[PDB]
Amino acid sequence: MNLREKYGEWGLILGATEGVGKAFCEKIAAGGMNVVMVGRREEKLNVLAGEIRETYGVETKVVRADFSQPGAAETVFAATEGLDMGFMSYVACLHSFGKIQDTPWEKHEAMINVNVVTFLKCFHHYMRIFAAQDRGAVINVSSMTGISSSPWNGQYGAGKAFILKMTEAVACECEGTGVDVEVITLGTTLTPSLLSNLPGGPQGEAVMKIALTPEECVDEAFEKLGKELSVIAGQRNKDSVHDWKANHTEDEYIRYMGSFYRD
Amino acid sequence: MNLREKYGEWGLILGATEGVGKAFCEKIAAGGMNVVMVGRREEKLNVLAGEIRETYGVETKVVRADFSQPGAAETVFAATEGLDMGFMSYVACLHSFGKIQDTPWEKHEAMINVNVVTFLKCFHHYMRIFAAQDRGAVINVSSMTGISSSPWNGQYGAGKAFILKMTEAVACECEGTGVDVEVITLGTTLTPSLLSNLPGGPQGEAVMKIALTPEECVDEAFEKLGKELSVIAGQRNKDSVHDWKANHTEDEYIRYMGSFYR
Ligand SMILES: NC(=O)c1ccc[n+]([C@@H]2O[C@H](COP(=O)([O-])OP(=O)(O)OC[C@H]3O[C@@H](n4cnc5c(N)ncnc54)[C@H](OP(=O)(O)O)[C@@H]3O)[C@@H](O)[C@H]2O)c1
Ligand SMILES: NC(=O)c1ccc[n+]([C@@H]2O[C@H](COP(=O)([O-])OP(=O)(O)OC[C@H]3O[C@@H](n4cnc5c(N)ncnc54)[C@H](OP(=O)(O)O)[C@@H]3O)[C@@H](O)[C@H]2O)c1
Repeated sequence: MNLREKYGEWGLILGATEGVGKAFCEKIAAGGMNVVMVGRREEKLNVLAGEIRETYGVETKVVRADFSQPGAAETVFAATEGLDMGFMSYVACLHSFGKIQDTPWEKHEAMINVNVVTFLKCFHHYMRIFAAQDRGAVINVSSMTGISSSPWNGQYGAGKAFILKMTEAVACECEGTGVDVEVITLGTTLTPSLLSNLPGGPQGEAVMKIALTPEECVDEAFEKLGKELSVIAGQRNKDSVHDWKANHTEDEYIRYMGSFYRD
Repeated sequence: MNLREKYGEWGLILGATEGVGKAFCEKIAAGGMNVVMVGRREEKLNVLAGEIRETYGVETKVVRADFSQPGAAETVFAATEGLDMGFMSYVACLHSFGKIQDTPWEKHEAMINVNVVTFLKCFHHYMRIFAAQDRGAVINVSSMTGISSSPWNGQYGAGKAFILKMTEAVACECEGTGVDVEVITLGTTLTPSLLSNLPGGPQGEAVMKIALTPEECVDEAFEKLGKELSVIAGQRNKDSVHDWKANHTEDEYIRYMGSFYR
């Protein structure tokens, strides 16, 4: 759970405001890092930043940026220049319900920006930094849809797959070096986004009981940092992926993922 | 009065490791029953068994068996010798996408074993036990495809319909006895991968009003045990099946199921 001496003074949470991003901010601060917190809700980030400073006694820097827009990465670069950087996590995602043809191009472009372009610009920039000082850590967040595909939300699984395989490559590249990289692939996790799908009564409560908390996802990711390259958070999600991979065709998995919308 | 007290010491979950089987294990344990958990993934069953014992304070027993293989049922029979049995649930299902001619006989034989032969061997054996002691319960699991049929995966519906109509018959036989039998027919069930493809919504909410968690399926089954013989889990699934049954022909339903493939 220690980060500051091993990796660096400051860690950067790209999509920090709530949910998994907030859990990352608390976790790195508990590990001795000062926190650069990036997100769209500047006021909410300021409130979080104050809680982090109070609870953990580290410094904070709030950066307002929207990863769906061109130049979001470059704004973050400017805001961190001069800091001793030790950690990055790409947490934000964007998805949008619809068949490929039913989603407008401007929405497709936004998803390319959040899940691919902003992602990679950040990953490249901070890897240049970490690799050059031979110390640093990256934990990027992927999704089980990056493994399964996401019918009726296609670009979501696509962009999370890009994150997954780019981070797996880099993780293997960093073994034996002072930089430690990992991708952690989430399933259902108790963030506001998730909670938005849940009807009030037992129809929602049943899901609460099988979802993971953001804290446990983050704790597992740090436990395995530097030892495992590609981790699926929670035993149940790991086992599920293995079962699909070992015992089913690719098409069986894909058709199963379409269950809500077809038969 | 709890399940243990009403039916017996041990329940047997045939296909226990995840999904609806896992939910049956947890549910009977919540009712005070000890759990015999049967499935292929032995180390995963051990983990689950540990969690159940810790959470609910009942005893557990893990049995490794593969219901696609001849001799699987006999392995389970041997494993429960001497236990006071009060419950059984057949949950395991095997299906394999393909037109009939494109699926090899060896896979067809495996499906017969899981959905029909191992199913009936176990149902017969434990009904002979339950009926002799005049005490026990059985909840078997079927699928919507047992109602609709499943073009391009014919044995799924076929096997699920065998389970459905067998269990319905026996459920009628067992009214007026100390054995309580029910079949529950399931639609879309929220398993770990499927859950992670929620749209956010409220398209997400809309999906969740129809799709059930395993826990919800099992809660409804126990709520209706000894009261209803054949249940369709979930209110919206009930509405859908009624609409199909009342306002469409059989061929319209089949052709809807086949309209995804070509
Ligand atoms: N929750 C789940 O069940 C689930 C399931 C599978 C995978 N995941 C993965 O977990 C991660 C978190 O996703 P989540 O949906 O649960 O949200 P989350 O943890 O709340 O995301 C953290 C924060 O990132 C920020 N963010 C989102 N879009 C952004 C943008 N364009 N620019 C800057 N910041 C942005 C949001 O705050 P602002 O609104 O203030 O910007 C959000 O609170 C994703 O990588 C996702 O693929 C989650
Ligand atoms: N829940 C998941 O993570 C998961 C993963 C892959 C696929 N699926 C899909 O979801 C459905 C299966 O759901 P499910 O696994 O969640 O639970 P389920 O249908 O409630 O089945 C309960 C359990 O029965 C066991 N079983 C299946 N075949 C068996 C056999 N031949 N002998 C003995 N036990 C057997 C399986 O565990 P063992 O494998 O340990 O035998 C399975 O977990 C299928 O349509 C499958 O395509 C789900």
